[PDB]
Amino acid sequence: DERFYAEHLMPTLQGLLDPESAHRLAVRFTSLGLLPDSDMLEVRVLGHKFRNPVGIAAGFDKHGEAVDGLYKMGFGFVEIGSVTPKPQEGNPRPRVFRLPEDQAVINRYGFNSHGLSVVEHRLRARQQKQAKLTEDGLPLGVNLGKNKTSVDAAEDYAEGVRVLGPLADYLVVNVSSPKAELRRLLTKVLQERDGLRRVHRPAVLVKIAPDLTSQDKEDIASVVKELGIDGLIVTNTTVSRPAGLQGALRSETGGLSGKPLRDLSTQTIREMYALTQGRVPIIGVGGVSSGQDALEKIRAGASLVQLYTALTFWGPPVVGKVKRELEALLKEQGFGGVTDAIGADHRR
Ligand SMILES: Cc1cc2nc3c(=O)[nH]c(=O)nc-3n(C[C@H](O)[C@H](O)[C@H](O)COP(=O)(O)O)c2cc1C
Ligand SMILES: Cc1c(C(=O)Nc2c(F)c(F)c(-c3ccccc3)c(F)c2F)c(O)nn1C
Ligand SMILES: O=C(O)c1cc(=O)[nH]c(=O)[nH]1
Ligand SMILES: [Cl-]
Ligand SMILES: [Cl-]
Ligand SMILES: [Cl-]
Repeated sequence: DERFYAEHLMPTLQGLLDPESAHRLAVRFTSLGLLPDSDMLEVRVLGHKFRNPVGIAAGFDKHGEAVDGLYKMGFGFVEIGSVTPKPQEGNPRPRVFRLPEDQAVINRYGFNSHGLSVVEHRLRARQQKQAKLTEDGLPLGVNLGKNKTSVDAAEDYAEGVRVLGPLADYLVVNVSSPKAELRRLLTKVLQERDGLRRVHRPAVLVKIAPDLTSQDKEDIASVVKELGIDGLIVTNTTVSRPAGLQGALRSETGGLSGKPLRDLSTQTIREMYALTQGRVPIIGVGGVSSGQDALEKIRAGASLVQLYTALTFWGPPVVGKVKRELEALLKEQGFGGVTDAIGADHRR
């Protein structure tokens, strides 16, 4: 199955369809269930149980259309979004580009979004089914964005907390799509979160870019610890273009994802974990396509990982591949389970 998808099915789909069409078709098949975990992999973090540490990253299911199909694919948690307060169309097409020679993607969707109300009703339609999933170790995250024309960014995020916070196990404030300002924004987000009833009160995480200065990262770490933010997601796509990219489309505007981002992300995880003294959970994301990629991020300080771009090259079988390879490496390196490996590089 893994070799069939990787060598025949996916490159044939890649040859027939532009990338955005292929993505919409993938969302449709996934939402319909048309698709091909040991105790070692279980993680307790963010007030929840995660049956395995491999999640689908924000951007694949922007509108909350495919959540149950994504669990069926084998992900330990699903993050939907980003969702903006009002519906908006995003940038003109084409707005996403494959770099097959680099195992990379560049995108400038621009927060195309069905908007909070539509996503609210979509998640309400399965709210009790989610409550059982979460209880069974399959939590749901909701990533919040802001409309293009908004004047008050904090009020857009506050709206998302009030509308989708009650349906989420965790919320993501994505201030990273391609110090006192951040403190102001996050104080307002956390106040809105704390005003939700306890059974409907999610964890709040901040998702950051890999393109931050050292000053930026220091200031983020300080605010996150000061305010009691529950976690970090590290990282979004990069607006850098590392030397060595071969794809003809490498100079398209947008955020770069996939293998060229991987170690830039891992190093950002490493720094943020050290700057927060290992006390702030990190979801690590960027260029994960194997168990080794996942364990490097875990050893660098991630309690959980996500992927997206690998799914677009290798198809659904990549999820089970990453999990199988991660379990094998954990045993080889003598860890009793994922939990013991979190942050392990910092104890050498
Ligand atoms: C097509 C595409 C769309 C994305 N949209 C978003 C988004 O709406 N919100 C967000 O926080 N990140 C989004 N991302 C970033 C991913 O969540 C992730 O941080 C990044 O792609 C690195 O992971 P990867 O290398 O495994 O793809 C998007 C990524 C891609 C490739
Ligand atoms: C976002 C994206 C995809 C994408 O998502 N492709 C894709 C996928 F991510 C899938 F997961 C499947 C799939 C295959 C079988 C069953 C269910 C889903 C698929 F066909 C796909 F094209 C792609 O090829 N390019 N870009 C930018
Ligand atoms: O354009 C988008 O919607 C988008 C792209 C991306 O790479 N990251 C993000 O947060 N939003
Ligand atoms: Cl459009
Ligand atoms: Cl393309
Ligand atoms: Cl509710």
